[PDB]
Amino acid sequence: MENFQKVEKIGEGTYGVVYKARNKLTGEVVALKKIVPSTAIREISLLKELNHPNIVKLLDVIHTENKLYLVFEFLHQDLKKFMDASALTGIPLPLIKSYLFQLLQGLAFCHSHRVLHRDLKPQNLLINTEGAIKLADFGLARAFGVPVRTYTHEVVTLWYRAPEILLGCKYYSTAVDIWSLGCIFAEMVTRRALFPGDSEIDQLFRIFRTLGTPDEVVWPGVTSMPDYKPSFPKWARQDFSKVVPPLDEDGRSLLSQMLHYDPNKRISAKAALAHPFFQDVTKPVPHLRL
Ligand SMILES: Clc1cccc(-c2cc(NCc3ccncc3)n3nccc3n2)c1Cl
Repeated sequence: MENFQKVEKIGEGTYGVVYKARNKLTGEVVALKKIVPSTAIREISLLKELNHPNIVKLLDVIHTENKLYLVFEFLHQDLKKFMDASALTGIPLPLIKSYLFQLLQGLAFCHSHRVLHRDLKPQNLLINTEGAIKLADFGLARAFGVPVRTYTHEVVTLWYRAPEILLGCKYYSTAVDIWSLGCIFAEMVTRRALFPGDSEIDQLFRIFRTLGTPDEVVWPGVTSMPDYKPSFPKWARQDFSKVVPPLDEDGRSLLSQMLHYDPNKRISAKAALAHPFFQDVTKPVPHLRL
């Protein structure tokens, strides 16, 4: 750590404080994250080779005095702040499309190596002045787990959590990240969180209120999941035209596939990249204020 000069505290992450820092050597500007069981060390070590343009680069791992620090490529802003800043007029559709397209490329790459994110949310989708967007903290969930509260006691959001996780599935798949991304896609379009749950049951019931209470027809096996209760109220499914106006038919079709209840039926990142919604995709340069 003596090799870094902390510039400023940028946030309180799930696992510890996050700082903008400078390498006292290469003068490099990086993000430094404070987080050790050998298993965690090995899992994180593997992430050093999981490199792709849409995945924030893991530069190094420092394990000293029995403390763990992760050094990442630095990006100036996150999607949460960009969305709040674009609340008045909303993010232009071409830019939402470009961001979704890029995030799907990031997921397709990691998923092809069987690595999941598991806790995708706007706060960990980072953007630069070139029109790129990247996934931060990929793979950390398997290495360290996803706690109920962060190190500073802040509630870890449930808003983007897949229903199979909420229903107690033990071995969820790469489909969980597609669900989260679909929730983020809808939020960029409407300028409001899709399912802003404030407890596990509120999260589930908000999902059911929009997509209908899942049953054996739409999700074979659902009634046998650990946290499924036959006493759940039965809500009817809303039309997507009501859920995400003014998204076009291509967008609504893709969203609806990203939010399928059955994880085995939910669209993959690779399939989503081939969807007609991306026919006219471009790479606009957003207006950033650093
Ligand atoms: Cl708290 C938290 C949670 C998840 C990811 C992050 C977080 C945020 C950024 N940059 C965005 C940013 C820059 C300056 N001030 C605020 C944000 N980065 N940049 C590389 C890793 C990283 N992780 C952070 Cl800070």
